[PDB]
Amino acid sequence: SKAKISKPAPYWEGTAVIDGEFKELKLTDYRGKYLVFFFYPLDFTFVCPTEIIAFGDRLEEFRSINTEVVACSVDSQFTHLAWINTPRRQGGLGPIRIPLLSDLTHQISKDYGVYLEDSGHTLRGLFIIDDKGILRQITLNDLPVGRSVDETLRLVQAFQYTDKH
Amino acid sequence: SKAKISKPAPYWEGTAVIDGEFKELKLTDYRGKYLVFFFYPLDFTFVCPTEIIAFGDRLEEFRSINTEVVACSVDSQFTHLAWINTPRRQGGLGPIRIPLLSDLTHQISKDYGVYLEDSGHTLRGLFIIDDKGILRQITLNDLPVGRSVDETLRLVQAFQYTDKHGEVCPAGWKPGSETIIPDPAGKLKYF
Amino acid sequence: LSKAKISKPAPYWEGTAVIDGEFKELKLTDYRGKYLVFFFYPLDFTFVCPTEIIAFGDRLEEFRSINTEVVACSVDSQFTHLAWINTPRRQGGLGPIRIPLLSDLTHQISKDYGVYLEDSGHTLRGLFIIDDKGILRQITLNDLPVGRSVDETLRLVQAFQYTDKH
Amino acid sequence: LSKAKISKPAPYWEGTAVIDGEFKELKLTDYRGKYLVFFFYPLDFTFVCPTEIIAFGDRLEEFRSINTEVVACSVDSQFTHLAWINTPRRQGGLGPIRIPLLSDLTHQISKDYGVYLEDSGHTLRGLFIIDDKGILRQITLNDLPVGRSVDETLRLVQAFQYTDKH
Amino acid sequence: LSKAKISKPAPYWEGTAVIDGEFKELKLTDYRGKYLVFFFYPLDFTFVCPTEIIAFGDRLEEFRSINTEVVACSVDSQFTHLAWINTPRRQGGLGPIRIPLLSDLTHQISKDYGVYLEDSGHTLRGLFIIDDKGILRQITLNDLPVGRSVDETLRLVQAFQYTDKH
Amino acid sequence: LSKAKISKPAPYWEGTAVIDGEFKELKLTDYRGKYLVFFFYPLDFTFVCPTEIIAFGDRLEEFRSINTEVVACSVDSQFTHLAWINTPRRQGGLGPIRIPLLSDLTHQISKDYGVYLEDSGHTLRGLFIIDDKGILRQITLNDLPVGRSVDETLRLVQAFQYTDKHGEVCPAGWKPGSETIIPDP
Amino acid sequence: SKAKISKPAPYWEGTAVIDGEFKELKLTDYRGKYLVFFFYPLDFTFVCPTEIIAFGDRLEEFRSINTEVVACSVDSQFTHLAWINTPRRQGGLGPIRIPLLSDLTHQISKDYGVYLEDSGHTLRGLFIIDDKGILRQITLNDLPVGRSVDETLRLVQAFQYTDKH
Amino acid sequence: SKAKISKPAPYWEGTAVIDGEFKELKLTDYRGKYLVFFFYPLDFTFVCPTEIIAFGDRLEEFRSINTEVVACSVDSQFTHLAWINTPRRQGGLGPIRIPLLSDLTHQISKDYGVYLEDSGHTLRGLFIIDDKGILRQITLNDLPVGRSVDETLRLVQAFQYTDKHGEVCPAGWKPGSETIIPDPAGKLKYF
Amino acid sequence: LSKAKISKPAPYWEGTAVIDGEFKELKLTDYRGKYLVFFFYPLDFTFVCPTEIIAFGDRLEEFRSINTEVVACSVDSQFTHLAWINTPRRQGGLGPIRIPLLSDLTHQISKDYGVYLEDSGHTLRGLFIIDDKGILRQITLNDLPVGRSVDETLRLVQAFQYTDKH
Amino acid sequence: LSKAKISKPAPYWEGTAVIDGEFKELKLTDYRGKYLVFFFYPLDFTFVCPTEIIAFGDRLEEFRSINTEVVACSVDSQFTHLAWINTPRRQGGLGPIRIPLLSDLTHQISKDYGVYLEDSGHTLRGLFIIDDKGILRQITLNDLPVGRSVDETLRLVQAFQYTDKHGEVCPAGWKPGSETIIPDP
Repeated sequence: SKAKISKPAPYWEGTAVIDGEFKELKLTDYRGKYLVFFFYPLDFTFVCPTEIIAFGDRLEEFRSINTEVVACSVDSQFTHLAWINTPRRQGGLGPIRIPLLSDLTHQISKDYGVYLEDSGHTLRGLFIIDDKGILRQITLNDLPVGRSVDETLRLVQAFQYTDKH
Repeated sequence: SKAKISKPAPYWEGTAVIDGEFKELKLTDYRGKYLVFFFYPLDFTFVCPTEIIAFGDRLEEFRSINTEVVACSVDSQFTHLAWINTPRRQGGLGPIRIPLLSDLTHQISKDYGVYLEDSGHTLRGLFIIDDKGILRQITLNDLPVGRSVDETLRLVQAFQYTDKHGEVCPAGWKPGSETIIPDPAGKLKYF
Repeated sequence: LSKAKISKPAPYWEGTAVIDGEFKELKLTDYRGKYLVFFFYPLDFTFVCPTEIIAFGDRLEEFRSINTEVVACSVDSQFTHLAWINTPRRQGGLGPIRIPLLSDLTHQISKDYGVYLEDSGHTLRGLFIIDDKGILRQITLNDLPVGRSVDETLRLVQAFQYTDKH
Repeated sequence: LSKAKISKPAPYWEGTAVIDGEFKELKLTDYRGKYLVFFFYPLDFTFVCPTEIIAFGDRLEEFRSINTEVVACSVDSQFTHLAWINTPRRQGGLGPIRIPLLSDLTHQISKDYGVYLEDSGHTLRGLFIIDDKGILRQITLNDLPVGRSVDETLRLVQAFQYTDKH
Repeated sequence: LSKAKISKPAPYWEGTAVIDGEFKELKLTDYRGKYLVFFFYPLDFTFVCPTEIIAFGDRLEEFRSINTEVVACSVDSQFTHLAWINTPRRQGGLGPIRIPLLSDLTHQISKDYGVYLEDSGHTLRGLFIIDDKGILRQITLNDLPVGRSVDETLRLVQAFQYTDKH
Repeated sequence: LSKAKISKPAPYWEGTAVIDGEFKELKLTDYRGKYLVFFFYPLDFTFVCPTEIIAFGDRLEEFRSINTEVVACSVDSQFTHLAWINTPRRQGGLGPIRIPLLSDLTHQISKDYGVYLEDSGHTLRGLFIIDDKGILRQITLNDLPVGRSVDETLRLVQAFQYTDKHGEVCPAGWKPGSETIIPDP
Repeated sequence: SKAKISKPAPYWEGTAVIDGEFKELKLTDYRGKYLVFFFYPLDFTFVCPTEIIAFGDRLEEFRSINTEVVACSVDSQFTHLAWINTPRRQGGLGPIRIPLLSDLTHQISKDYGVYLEDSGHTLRGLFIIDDKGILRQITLNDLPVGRSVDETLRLVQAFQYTDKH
Repeated sequence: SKAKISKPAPYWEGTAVIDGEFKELKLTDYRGKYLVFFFYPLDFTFVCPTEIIAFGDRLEEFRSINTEVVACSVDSQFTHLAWINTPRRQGGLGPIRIPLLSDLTHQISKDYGVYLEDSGHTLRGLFIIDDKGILRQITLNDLPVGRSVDETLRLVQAFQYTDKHGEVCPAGWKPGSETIIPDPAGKLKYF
Repeated sequence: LSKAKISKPAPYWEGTAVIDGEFKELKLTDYRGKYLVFFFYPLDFTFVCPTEIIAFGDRLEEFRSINTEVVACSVDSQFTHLAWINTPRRQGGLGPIRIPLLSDLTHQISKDYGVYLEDSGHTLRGLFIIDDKGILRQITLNDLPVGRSVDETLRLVQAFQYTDKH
Repeated sequence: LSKAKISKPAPYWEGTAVIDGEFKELKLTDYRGKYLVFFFYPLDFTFVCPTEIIAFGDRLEEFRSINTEVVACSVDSQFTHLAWINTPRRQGGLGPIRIPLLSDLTHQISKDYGVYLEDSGHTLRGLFIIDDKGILRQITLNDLPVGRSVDETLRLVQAFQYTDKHGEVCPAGWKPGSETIIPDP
């Protein structure tokens, strides 16, 4: 893993589905803003949808504090798009306001230390990157357990508070 | 760093201050129970010990769910005891129910990947270890920002739940929330 | 590095496949005693219609009548495979299909067969004819834009079985 | 080790070929600007009739009409190649032939293309489709007993040229 | 390993020290032009350690009047050093002290002076006498149970200054 | 490297010493059961008076009365040691002496104790205190110009023996009869 | 090269054309007899035929002194057979009484130090192996120049003479 | 061993006895001419020096074709001179026209791959080197068996022929014999 | 490198020597129970070499009468040694001699005794005195232009036998 | 390894010697332009009389009359050398001596000349003859019990100087005036 707290967050780049289109997306696109960068195991599964939806549905609570959110898994951009176009009824994402980054090669997952060699996908990893691109926080969950939008919010606010004061 | 989620937590042992006394403490002493194992940077700094006290005050909430808590820093056991014997009034800890593990050699810190080579102490790292001694959760904070007892409680409850019923826990899940059946078909009963 | 060598035993593989809507464990050795056509395709859910997977599934009986099974594989998860199968052909989906779809999430199978694209994170179009003793007899590698011929695969299989016999 | 990788430049080769009864130097680069079907066969003067070399030579115009050349290669010397060509088809010879026969005496070409059999000292049946920019587009490797199809090679070439264009 | 060698420049150090109740950055080079008695002790809130530090502190003028300073050091943080100083001698604290207490939290300085105990995570009782030119002249290492002597130290400093001169 | 590490077994040595004017084989292990003050000095026969060897020799009974022996060592041969001892103190010689003079001709002992000066071919002034169990307790290294103190050496031996016996640790300057501390909070 | 005078001749084995048939042939098949073992560049060439024919046509002069002769090149056994079935008129060998060993893999040529890396075939190399399998003589010619049956005969006779006396 | 057919012959230099005198001799001294360079095992043995004498007696046959001859062994130049000064009657060489190169260091022998590590001298090795200093022919004999001047003459003539006319020489070829045109077509005019 | 070390067993040697006109195999161990003066000289048919060998040969009884033998050695073959012996002293030969002349054609012995000159292909003038127990006691190495002395050698042998005894 | 190789430059050395009772820095290069007899002996102050150092000292003028100097060396310190020289021959001492006694305290010189005995910490008896150009011409190594000969040393120096001058080589036993050989057939 290249991910070290208080060091620049490992650079990434790749294709994301953004508002239903394929776009190239870079970590550096987010300079000036805080970024919640998180990995989830696999599209068309179970815990991964709920926590992606929670974040998307509450996106304004981040954007209103100069914070953006990006989600990532090892699935392809085509699978991401198919998942978005799958209605929440059938366990899809439905439309989403958060970019879904594809880590097909696994390079990004490995740089961030969240790749599972034995499974071929990531664990539940979340990274808080500040506006200068420095990594400030790392949350790694074993697969069965989702993350909390409220705890994330609290942490972003705390770093912004201690940044200032 | 030997700490890997879903592998056995890196073994450790050392001197801890427990109820005012020096006691030898081992990771294996906690087999059978969940363990919240966390590091904080330094004794005796100018910031009020809000997090260690918060875990100390709410310790019964963890014990009611088969969970113990252990705190650790690179300070000596002697410094730990001195800090405890210092009134909260003056930045001390005052009495405390949670053992304070000493990591003078830095070995434990390095094994958990929380040691800061440039500073000579740890960042704020917390680890949730299950009753079979498997590591389930890693939270690493930059120095300025403290940890939440509630969030820690939520995570411990969620792991114990999914241990038991297998069903997986959605984002935000607290006790009493809807869970998911980990099946492409069974998942519909939730979505 | 690639372990696939003609007239040597085909590189062993195992993983999760989707067979008739369900997740099943599948191994190379499950096909001992039969010829196996083992082929890789890049990705589920792309905008190019699944002509070849369907062509094979539609003509599967021409294979089973000559003691030959067919298996398809990509780097997609078994969950994606299922979702694709459960998407109507109308919308680029696969629809029901009679061929197992094997998941190579870890990329280990793709690497062993030398079909993995390090730069792209999926495979090219590789097809392998494995005999009933588990020996690799044929290797066909296509650059992405160009599909494979069921008729050619049939001809090759029949040919190998003929020269096996006479 | 093999240097042949799809969507990379085909491994460079050079040597002596027999072209229309004569010895000529020949290089991969001589075919820049054209598609090239480059194929290996085991050995001259064996007791199995030269069905495939002849099939290609007989249908060579179907290739030249789509900007495609054909080259055949084995580990035999150019002298053996010539002697084979100068042997009547009646007696297993090749007879006159319109395809260059390239000699790979040093085995270096066979190794670079990953078709050499260390144990046997000749190659298997390998065929390679190289595009007009010298990029490798297709790899077909057959175990010895089974030949190649001119129709399939045509279909593949046309297909690559189509997707090049559209 | 230890960089501390008699008759060679003393291993450079720098770090945070508590000086008259405040955190100051302190370097070995701040002592050029003066003799320096630089000594390590194990841990704050321990037993011999206070008594040795108190003795050197209380008799500091006997050093300063021969152009000699004194610095003490342990692996304790500067926050622990300051808390110890603000502990009344009654309760085993240092009480106010005139000698800087250097912090070696990273262990780098202890290791450079060869006094660190890998097994225990703190130093033994090492004392070093460094001349005004920055040259190490004397090394004294005691096992933990036994304290050093101000009188012996004074005698040594005087002996060196005398032989320097005559 | 130097093998001398405090609270580890002192590096084994053996060699020929001059003892009461005779050549004797001497081993570090010969001193088990007693404390040993083992010290190096540079060279026999220089133009600086042998103040420190004589001082230890003259006061040997204070060491012996506390179960403690003394051995001196330099890189000189045993023949040079003997010649020096047979030279009258009047003429810089040692005169008779009660302390063994161990010869370290091969330089191995000096190297093992990390007192050897590679550029000079002799040792600096090093003194080592070894307990009854063969464990190194104390290392004193002096640059060449400055000698050692019998009183300080006596105090250290007494202190280590006191702490061996009572555990209680010895404060700065502690001498026999002074206040000690129970290593307990 | 493994070929050293007064050491056992490097072991070889391979397929030869013997009286128009393919046979497996081993160096050890010749124990009890002297062996003239020689390499020539390529079938369907120029100097190689004449010196093979000279040896074959004078084979009795070797067999009458307990000596056998084997020829070798990198050509395949199929090319050897085609060459034999090519009439001397057209530069073939015509029928031949000497085995033609195939060194398709080049292992034999390399063991004997006669392989030409740059050309893919051997130079003109001749080895005299005694009846105990010890190498006694080595003759290496650059490609333009044939060997002499008379000189070979003289050498075999000399070794047999000095063996005895 | 650095001797490879169709590569430049391994360079050498040393002291040779030439017409009773000690002379420094170099391989490069023979550029422009063919060189027959041969090794024999030892001076002064109980076997009559039939081969060195045979080359000495027939030396004019080589010089008439732009070819020199040099013999070499591991013996010193002093032993070489002594051997020459010994009457053929008594196993000596008696006077001789061919230089005798000394290889005391064994370097030259090792470079030509003729040195016998177990014996400390060479086997019987002969080397034919052309006028451009390229090695054309290597003949290695076990100790018991001598070399033929006629065969050496034949080989030198054949190389000079094929150098000149390119046409290749068939087995047994002596001057005046049929040669072959090195072409799949031109070869018929011979066969 | 040289294995010859004073007070250690002399490096074992063996080889062919000319002894009274005949070739005999000779080993260092053939001399156990006696002192051995073992010396090297450069080359047969040279200059100082004969004179030194002649002197030791002519005065051999002075060695044998103190239970000491003498062996000489050069890199010359045994055939050269014998031819040299059969050369009249007039013509610079040795003439008949009573000392074995060991041959070191392979250079192995010279190298073991550290007397070989890589540059020249022969030895310098090295002399070794070996006791009756096979222990090397003395080494004398001279540059080529200067010969050894029988008297000095005798004196040394006598000195060693005397100190051995008393 | 030993760096002493015949017909190669003698291994450079420098150090402190006692010369006419004074400490002087001495370098091998100080002897360029003259032959040098450089020899090692084991130890100062033993119970075997200094026969060979005295013999060389007593006969020094025979060396000096042929452009040849002599230096003796042991691993002893220069202070020990001085004490030994100041000890009367009566008492095993050296008494005054005309030959420099070079000190090899660090053992480097002894090691460079391959005369050092690792197990003993001193040298065997080695003698080296170095010409005016710094080239080593002769090596004589004796086991400890047996001393060296001034006459033999004189003969070797004379021989090397003769051959230097006339080329003609010197036969066995050659002394000044004896028959020599023109190195020509």
